[PDB]
Amino acid sequence: CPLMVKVLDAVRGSPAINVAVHVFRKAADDTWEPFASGKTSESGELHGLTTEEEFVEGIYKVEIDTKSYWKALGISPFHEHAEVVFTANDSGPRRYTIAALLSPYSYSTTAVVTN
Amino acid sequence: CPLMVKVLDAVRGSPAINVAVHVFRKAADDTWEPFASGKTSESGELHGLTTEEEFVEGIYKVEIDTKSYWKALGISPFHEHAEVVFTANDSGPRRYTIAALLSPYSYSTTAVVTNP
Amino acid sequence: CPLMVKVLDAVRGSPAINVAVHVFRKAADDTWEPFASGKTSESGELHGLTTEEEFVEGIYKVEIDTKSYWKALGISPFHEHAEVVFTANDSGPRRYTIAALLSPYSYSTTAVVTNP
Amino acid sequence: CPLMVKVLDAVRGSPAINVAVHVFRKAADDTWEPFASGKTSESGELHGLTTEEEFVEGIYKVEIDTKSYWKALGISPFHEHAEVVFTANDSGPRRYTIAALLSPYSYSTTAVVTN
Ligand SMILES: Oc1cccc(-c2nnc(-c3cc(Cl)c(O)c(Cl)c3)o2)c1
Ligand SMILES: Oc1cccc(-c2nnc(-c3cc(Cl)c(O)c(Cl)c3)o2)c1
Repeated sequence: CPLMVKVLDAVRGSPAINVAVHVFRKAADDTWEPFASGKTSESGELHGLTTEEEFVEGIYKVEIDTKSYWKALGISPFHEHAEVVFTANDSGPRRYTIAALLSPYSYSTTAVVTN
Repeated sequence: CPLMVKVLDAVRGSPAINVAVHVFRKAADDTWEPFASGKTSESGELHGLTTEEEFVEGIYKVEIDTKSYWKALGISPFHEHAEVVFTANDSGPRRYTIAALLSPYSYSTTAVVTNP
Repeated sequence: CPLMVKVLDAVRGSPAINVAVHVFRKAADDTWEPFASGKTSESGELHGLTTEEEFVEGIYKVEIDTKSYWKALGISPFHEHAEVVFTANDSGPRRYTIAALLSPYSYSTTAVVTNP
Repeated sequence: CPLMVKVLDAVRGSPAINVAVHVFRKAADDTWEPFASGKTSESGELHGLTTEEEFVEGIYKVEIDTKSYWKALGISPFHEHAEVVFTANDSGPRRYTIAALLSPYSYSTTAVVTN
């Protein structure tokens, strides 16, 4: 597992559970091709998206479906989704965690890249 | 006035100056049409992107070119850009400020929405 | 002018209005002496806390009364307050903006420091 | 372990390792009494601060020594420390994670409170 997504809820102080997450890889023609997807677990985490063999250098987009998450909690949100776009680089550490902290009108995101 | 972008640098403790920003609007065919663009000033603010007439209802994407910002400063950052995607003006005209706070491996973004 | 506090609400997408703020300065005996206080306006800003003369070098604590804010809105938040502690004016006078973005279980804070 | 502290580095995209963390409990006379302390691990985490028996309701302060952290990396920071002040409440979930994401002139903090 070289890619992991962690989502937190700043309103309830909890993991953000059952959030849909879609990962795309940028194609040669600049379009976004589907790469991996899933829903966050009870811990707010989504493991098992890809493998080392599949996760080659390139530009990836992680789309977190925040709007559906907030609406399922009965809350009106601002964003359609949260988007995290980055280059995977073999020169740096091998494990990427993309973390996001969600509020209705705001989000924060960070990358934790380790070996 | 109807749309304003403010960025800030969390490393320097300063406005993020000269940050390029591209705004897109989702067209009827579901592509992202270029809507407006500009650069942040010495105050980290970008005014004058659009007008009340042209800023109709729709789904908008504000792309803040964070990589270009950090690379112009000689720093190798993580993200390509920060993208802020939202429906606007669906209950009539509002004024939107999209703010972002940048670090090399992280960013925060918020919206301030006001009704004139 | 030398010290300004801006808060924002990440739930509402608005300025955080009527937020109480207490500033302290570390005294020679290492206690926190009251320095100034005030409330954010309808814009989420708090101006007029101090003067260039009185805002001397020192270690300052800006306490933003987030619990009182959320409880006045009928919400039970996690934190008591947000505390921002920093050395100021140690290389001569600067202008400081302390900003905070509030959620019930979280907050972000940043500083914008400028040299007049 | 009912209390855990996690610290991340937004400049390097990493755990914040070897950060000193002090926890205080508010006494009856409104002073802060030392409660627990330690240094974050290689994963940016500090476990083992307290036990269920010791961690009674009350107001706690977690002080994260961000200034020393940044200076040890050769970076000039703004804050003296980051401070997280909260009430432990038995009515809510039993496990508290206090997370902080550090930059030189900024920090973010959240609480993840679960059962
Ligand atoms: O709508 C406005 C207008 C002028 C200033 C600001 C602003 N100042 N600081 C922020 C700010 C602060 C933190 Cl701590 C954040 O995490 C984010 Cl996203 C924005 O936004 C926001
Ligand atoms: O409880 C955990 C366990 C593992 C990782 C995290 C975590 N990772 N990132 C954060 C995080 C991210 C952002 Cl954008 C934030 O503003 C904050 Cl305060 C924490 O928290 C939090």
